[PDB]
Amino acid sequence: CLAEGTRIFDPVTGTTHRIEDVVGGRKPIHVVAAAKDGTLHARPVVSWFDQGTRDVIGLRIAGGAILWATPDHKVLTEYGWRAAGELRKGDRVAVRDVETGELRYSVIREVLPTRRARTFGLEVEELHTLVAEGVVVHN
Repeated sequence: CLAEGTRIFDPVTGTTHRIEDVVGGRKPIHVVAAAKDGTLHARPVVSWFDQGTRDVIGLRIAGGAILWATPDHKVLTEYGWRAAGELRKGDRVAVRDVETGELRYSVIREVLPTRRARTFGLEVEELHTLVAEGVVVHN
């Protein structure tokens, strides 16, 4: 699950939404979703889930972005999809370049301690993945 405040880019409108507003308003936004072969596609959000309060860890990535997710949340990495809680400083996560919209990988600069926060989830059609805080993750 992704923490309150997690920003999600909609490739269709070009608008960036906070996940808690997308869920609270059941907004049918589109997201940048990643397939298997490492390609990016636009996919619509069809379901919204308020996951309640849970422990979310922070992954600070080269460039400043910090992804806050539950330690069990799957993130696309240089070694495939791994739980966020298994990642360590030095591992590279898949990120969407804000300029080219292309996929690349960035180094995790620091792993932050857990903190309590409302968490959310979504159902992304077909591909069930999305770019949150610029990072490719499971929905």
